[PDB]
Amino acid sequence: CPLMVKVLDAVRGSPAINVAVHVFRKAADDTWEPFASGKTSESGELHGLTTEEEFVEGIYKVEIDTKSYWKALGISPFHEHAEVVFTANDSGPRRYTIAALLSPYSYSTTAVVTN
Amino acid sequence: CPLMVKVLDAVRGSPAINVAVHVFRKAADDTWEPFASGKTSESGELHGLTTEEEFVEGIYKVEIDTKSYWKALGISPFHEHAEVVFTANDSGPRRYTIAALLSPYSYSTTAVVTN
Amino acid sequence: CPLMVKVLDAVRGSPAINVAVHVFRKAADDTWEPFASGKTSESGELHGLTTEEEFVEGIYKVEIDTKSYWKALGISPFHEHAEVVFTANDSGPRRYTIAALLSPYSYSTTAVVTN
Amino acid sequence: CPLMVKVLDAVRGSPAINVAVHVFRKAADDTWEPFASGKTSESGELHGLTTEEEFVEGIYKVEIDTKSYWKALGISPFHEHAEVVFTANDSGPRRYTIAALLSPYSYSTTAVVTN
Ligand SMILES: O=c1c(-c2ccc(O)cc2)coc2cc(O)cc(O)c12
Ligand SMILES: O=c1c(-c2ccc(O)cc2)coc2cc(O)cc(O)c12
Repeated sequence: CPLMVKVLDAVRGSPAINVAVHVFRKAADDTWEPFASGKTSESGELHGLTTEEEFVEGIYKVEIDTKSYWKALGISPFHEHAEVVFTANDSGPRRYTIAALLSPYSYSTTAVVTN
Repeated sequence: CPLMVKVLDAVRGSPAINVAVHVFRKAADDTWEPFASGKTSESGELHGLTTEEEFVEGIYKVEIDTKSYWKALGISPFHEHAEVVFTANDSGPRRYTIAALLSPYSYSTTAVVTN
Repeated sequence: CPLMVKVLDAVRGSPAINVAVHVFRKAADDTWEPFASGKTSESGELHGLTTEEEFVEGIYKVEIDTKSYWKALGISPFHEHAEVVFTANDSGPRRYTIAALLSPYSYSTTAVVTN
Repeated sequence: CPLMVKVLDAVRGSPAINVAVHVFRKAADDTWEPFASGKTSESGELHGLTTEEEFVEGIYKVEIDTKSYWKALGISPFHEHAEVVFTANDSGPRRYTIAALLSPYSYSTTAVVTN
């Protein structure tokens, strides 16, 4: 698992469950092309998006459908989604955890990069 | 003024109005002594807590009554308050803005230090 | 003004000065069209992006060039930028403050919506 | 494990390792009495602070020594520490994760409450 996504809910104090997540990689004509997707589990985690072989250096976008999440809970949200855009670099072996903390009118995102 | 507190509500996307704020200063005997207090305004800001003459070097505590805020909106929050503890003016007089962003189960705090 | 952007540096405890900000609006053909741009001031604020006449209903994107900011301070950051995407003015004209708090491997964004 | 603490570093994009954490419970004379402590592991986590039998309803404080952490990395910090103060309540079976995201001049904390 070179890439994992974890989503938390700051209103309820819980994992954010069944949140749709899409991953894109930047193409040479500088358009975004779909790469991987899924929904967060009961622990708010999304595992198995990609493999070591496929996850090469490049520019990636992780888009989290926060609007549909808040809509399901009956709470008015501000953002259309949360986008996280980064360059993946080989130095040594790497694992990426993209964590997002969600509120209706705010979100925070951090990258935890290990190995 | 040397010390200002600004509080935001991450659920409503608004200033957090009428929030109680209590400031304490550490004495020589290592106890917390009452220093200043007030309520946030319509803009979520609290000005005029202290003066340049009064705000000497020391360790200060700013305690924001987040629990009473959430409860008056019908929400039972996780935290009792948001507490910020810091050493002030140790390389000379500065101006401090203490900002807090509030959610029922989470908060962030930042300091902007100038001059 | 209808739209203001404020950027803070969580490492230095200061406004984030000279930060590039680009605003886009979604067209009928679903592409992003350039709307407005500017640089944050000494206070980390960007005022005067648009007017009440120009800032109609739609989906907007605010892209903050966080990478160039960190690089000029000698830090190689994780994210390419901080991107905020939202529907504006759909229940009538409002005033929007978009705040971003920056760290090399993390950022938070909040909206304060009034009037 | 009814109570776990997890600490992240927003400057380096990593677990915050070897951070001292102290837990207190509020006594009837309203003084803070030490309860449990330890240091975060290589994954930034602190497990085994207490047991189901000992962790009764009450008011608790978790104090994270953020200042010593930043000092070890050679970076000037603002806060003396991060304090998280909450009421533990029995409803159904509960697990508490107190997560903290650290920057030199800012911190965020969230509670993830499960089972
Ligand atoms: O710090 C903030 C924040 C802010 C943003 C993100 C956070 O995590 C915390 C506070 C929001 O609006 C402001 C508005 C201000 O006028 C001054 C500020 O310092 C802030
Ligand atoms: O809460 C977080 C955060 C996190 C993210 C943003 C914040 O503002 C605060 C914490 C990051 O990684 C985690 C990773 C975890 O396994 C559990 C968590 O609760 C978190």
